[PDB]
Amino acid sequence: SKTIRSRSIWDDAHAMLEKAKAEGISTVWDRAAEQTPAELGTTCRNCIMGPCRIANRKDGKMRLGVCGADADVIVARNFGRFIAGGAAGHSDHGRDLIETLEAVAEGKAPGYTIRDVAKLRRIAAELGVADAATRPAHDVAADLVTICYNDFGSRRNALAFLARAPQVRRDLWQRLGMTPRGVDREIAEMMHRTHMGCDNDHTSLLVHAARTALADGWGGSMIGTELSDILFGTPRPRQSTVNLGVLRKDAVNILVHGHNPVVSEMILAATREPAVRQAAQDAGAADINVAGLCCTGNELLMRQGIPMAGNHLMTELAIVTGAADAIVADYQCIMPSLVQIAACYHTRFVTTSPKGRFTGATHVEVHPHNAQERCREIVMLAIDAYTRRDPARVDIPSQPVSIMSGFSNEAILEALGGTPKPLIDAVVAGQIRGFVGIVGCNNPKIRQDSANVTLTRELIRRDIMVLATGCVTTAAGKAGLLVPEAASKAGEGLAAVCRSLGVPPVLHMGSCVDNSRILQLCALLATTLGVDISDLPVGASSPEWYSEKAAAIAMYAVASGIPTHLGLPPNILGSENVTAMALHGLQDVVGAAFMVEPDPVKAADMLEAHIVARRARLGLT
Amino acid sequence: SKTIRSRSIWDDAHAMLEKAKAEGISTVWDRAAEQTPAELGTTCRNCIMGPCRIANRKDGKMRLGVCGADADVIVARNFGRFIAGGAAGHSDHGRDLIETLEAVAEGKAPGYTIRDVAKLRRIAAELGVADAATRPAHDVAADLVTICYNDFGSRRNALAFLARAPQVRRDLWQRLGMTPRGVDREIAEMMHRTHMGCDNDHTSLLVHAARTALADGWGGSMIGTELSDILFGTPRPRQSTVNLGVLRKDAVNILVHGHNPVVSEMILAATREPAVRQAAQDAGAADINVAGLCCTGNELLMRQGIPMAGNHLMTELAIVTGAADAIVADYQCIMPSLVQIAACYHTRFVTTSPKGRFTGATHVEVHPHNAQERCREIVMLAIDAYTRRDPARVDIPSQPVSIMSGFSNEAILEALGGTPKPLIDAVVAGQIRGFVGIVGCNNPKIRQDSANVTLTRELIRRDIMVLATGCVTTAAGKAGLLVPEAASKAGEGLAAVCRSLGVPPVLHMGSCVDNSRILQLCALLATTLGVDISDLPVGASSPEWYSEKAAAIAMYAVASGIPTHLGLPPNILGSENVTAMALHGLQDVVGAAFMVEPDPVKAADMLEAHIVARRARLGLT
Ligand code: SF4
Ligand code: SF4
Repeated sequence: SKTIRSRSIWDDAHAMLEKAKAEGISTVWDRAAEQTPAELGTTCRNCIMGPCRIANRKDGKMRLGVCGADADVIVARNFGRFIAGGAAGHSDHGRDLIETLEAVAEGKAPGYTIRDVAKLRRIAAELGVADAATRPAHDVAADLVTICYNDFGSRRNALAFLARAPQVRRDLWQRLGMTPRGVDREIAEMMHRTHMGCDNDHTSLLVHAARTALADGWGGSMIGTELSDILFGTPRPRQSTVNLGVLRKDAVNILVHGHNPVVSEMILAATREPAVRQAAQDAGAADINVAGLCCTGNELLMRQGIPMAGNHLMTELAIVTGAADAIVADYQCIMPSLVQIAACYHTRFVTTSPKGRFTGATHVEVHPHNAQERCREIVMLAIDAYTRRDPARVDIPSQPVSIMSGFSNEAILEALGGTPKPLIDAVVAGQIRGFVGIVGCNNPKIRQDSANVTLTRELIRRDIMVLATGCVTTAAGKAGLLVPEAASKAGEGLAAVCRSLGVPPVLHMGSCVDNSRILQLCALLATTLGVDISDLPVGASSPEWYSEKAAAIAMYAVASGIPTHLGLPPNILGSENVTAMALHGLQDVVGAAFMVEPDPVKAADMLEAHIVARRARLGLT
Repeated sequence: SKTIRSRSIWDDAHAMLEKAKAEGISTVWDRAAEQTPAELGTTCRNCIMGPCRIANRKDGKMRLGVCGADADVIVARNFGRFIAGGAAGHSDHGRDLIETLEAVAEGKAPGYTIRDVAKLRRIAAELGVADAATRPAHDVAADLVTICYNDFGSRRNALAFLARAPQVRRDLWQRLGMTPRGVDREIAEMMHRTHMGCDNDHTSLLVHAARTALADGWGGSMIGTELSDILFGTPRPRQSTVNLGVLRKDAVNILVHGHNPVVSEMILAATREPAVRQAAQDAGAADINVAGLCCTGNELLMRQGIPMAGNHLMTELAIVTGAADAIVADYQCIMPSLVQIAACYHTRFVTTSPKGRFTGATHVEVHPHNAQERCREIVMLAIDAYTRRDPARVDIPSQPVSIMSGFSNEAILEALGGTPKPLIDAVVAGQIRGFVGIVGCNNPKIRQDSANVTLTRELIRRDIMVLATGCVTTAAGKAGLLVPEAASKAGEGLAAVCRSLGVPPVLHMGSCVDNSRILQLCALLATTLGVDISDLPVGASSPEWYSEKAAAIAMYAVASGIPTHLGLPPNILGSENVTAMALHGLQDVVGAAFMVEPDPVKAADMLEAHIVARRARLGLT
């Protein structure tokens, strides 16, 4: 009920921003307003002959760096390191899941099992494990771990999951020098290329940026997605709820934050132990309430139906409620300001990873061999914090909103009858004109979820099915769009298909790493049709992205032949040639390009224009 | 004979800077003067919630980033990415040498052999190859390649060459979480840690920075050094010459630039073919003159006695001579301004690597399977450029200066009688008070080689033997310090030892990657003495460093227990805690620390003060 309303579209955010304003708590929006004044990407710090800056000064000076690099090279090198940082996040995510499966195969991970033995055999046989369908599971698991570790090596010509792509798409990557060879190798070669006096050509630098992101989507992310299903079960459609109202004043509230489900799944298992449940009652709690934040919340939402408290810009406001008893975090997108805001209350801020360290946090390092023991200790710290909660400062806003989740590729095919042919024929008729994966973050520079939900409504109204992943899940869920009754907000053709299957017009497909499910579905549809991915009526969008990670997702979507839209532009506008390559040049190279547009309705026209063109290229109506 | 004399201390540089000034050619010093105005390291660009800047403004604003990161985290994350970029350069260097040995073992590299079969067996047996001393060589080579590739993997607990370090040093790394596990893995985890909301603790970020650089020195660099000896021969002491006078007006001048000897060794072999030599005579050339630049020149200097034309800030002035007929470059430290300056003349600028691309250059991509064929084509392009040379613009300055090179650890031990005991007893007596490895680059912010040669004279005068690598070789060589007669410029004790062995007081130990030879020697002396590397009277210095690569070398020297001096400071002064950790905090952790001092005489006192303290700790005189 102030200028706070210009920061978010949701009521629970307005209620907590007013509560933070009264209690004198600075939020991300406050710090974003101070850092309002390097956005052109024409500043280089790669060596101490600089730092250099490229300008169009009237004197003609500062046109080149000290080494002689121009604006094209400097912008390309900064952009490549931007993509590499995003690929490195998904790289360690998949690597931690590889190490967890190996620990299960060796019997050294108490509490972890192989939840989906059927998927273990199918994935292993697909990647080349001999007799994967009939050998003992732990032996099959060990061979799959070897293949995955070799993709984090330096001897392969191409990643294992790259075989899912159509043949014409693989033959295109090979001719371009774009085929990803190793998940860690392409990250290291990107840092090598952007060193002084190495790669000084903006075209080859951008080609390697696509190759690095392809090592993310078809490598690190896809390995992380498929091993999570093997270790924790393949997600199936199920109902749950979102927004801050999922917190309970009468229960211990444990907020899991981060990305890796290896930690959050064992936290949930610890809260269900009888001795731990009894201890929560001794503290006077009716139950232990686990709620999810960001991607690790998407993980528990897809496989366990655990309610989600919020997304990126909601994590601070979740502690302002005064009901957060513990924040369990591993790594990625955990703003360090959470530690200071948790100090204002009783909230116990716990970190679990050697990579996710925070100055002033309670560190309980979790590993596969002691996860079951350490997570029990973590839940006890939450129960203890419940005893010290300040009752006069608890104000859980709003009421929870119903959602439906768990739409993996296996679940989508099961609703279709085990075959993509019903989905194809619906696209042939003209009921579903195309698919668009809406993915990405929030960003304080844009009213929270305003562009995410707007584009989602515009697309489903034009008979375009939306595949939601990442923090957009919270945006779509709180808009009432993740239920089968949301078909009334879709066009006539899409609504008829949704009511036939009992599914919503927006399918939740998981966390950010689960964007590999979209690649898997796009590769499966292009394979059955016999065409390239650049021929399918597909699209991708990140209207409110912020991280290096979303840029890497957008990059490997473009490199795979999916026209990708970005709300805010990357720090590349200081070079017209790099800008012309990203926006127009890539269209000839890989069959897709980036789209920068802050207007979500206009972006719906551009996404639909690409889709109708690809429908024409298929000779469809 | 102007203010040009304030840019370099050498006559050949003054002659070419005057020649470039007359011909209207802008040099690095010209571009350095324009970029005189991010040096504090308190600017962050890791996401598009920023870019943010940390300041001490009177209003108290801009103290944190949009995510809430303070000055400690931002400076630490920028410094970690700085170290990672340097480690990535040595990583790809070692990886290309692994791929070359594998191609030799498979018989798919025409022109390449195993030059040092004896060293192949010793290295392989050291790293764990079974029956490495008696099995066929190509089978032994294949097993060694497997071990090296696994160090570029993600399954090891520690790199293979880490066994050379003393046990107490390895046990120190393991307790600190500093043990390097994989060359590419530590680079990827550094980019993951520096993502938003991952590692937000300046201590753990710096600990991983040391671990990343240790993966360089004991991993990428050491693999690259030892495989180069296996493929091209172990260097032995030999005489050669330096400075621009090594170019011949009566011969075809081929300037090899970059780092990888896989390319420059085959260029040299092509210039010695009879049909190619005959073609140079047909063009009117008396011979084909190959000269080295930067580290690839150090490679050919150590193993072939090929004269060196110059170092970093000499590469542009080498083309101004008008006698450069071809520049053959692979990657690293090849300033893109060379392409424009070569265009001013007849010089043919050739690139050979997929990673080292330059807009406007003649690209002849070289690989092990076609190196012998492509390099012959490259030399023919140089002979052709000799026919188009402008005679009125050729002015080769100065006269060549004699040097002695090829002092590997194997050559040092051979001069000592096959045992380090003569070297130890000389340090016990007080003749050689300590060893200091002078390494690093040039930097336009400092008068060229003024601090490099000054410190070299100060150290040898105080009876401290200097081990020279990298671009400091050109500085020491042109100062007449790389000959046995230079003992007259050393103290009484050091001069007596040098005249006994017939060696100079400054030992040339190779290129930048050959800094692993210094680690190998420091580990060997600490092992025979039974103490830690932090107990040996050793030191390291980079008075005129510029690259991410020298910072990684300085970092893994500190992490190995060697007090390291830097002329210019890294971009870390915006955080006192990070500065206090690098300068003082690391002394308690790893037994050494960084030393920032622009005064070379003062740095000689600080290096000697550390050495005399370690001599006292050993109870020596
Ligand atoms: S790499 Fe070149 S442009 Fe970048 S800081 Fe160094 S000299 Fe300047
Ligand atoms: S990571 Fe934090 S400090 Fe860096 S640009 Fe993003 S919001 Fe600013």
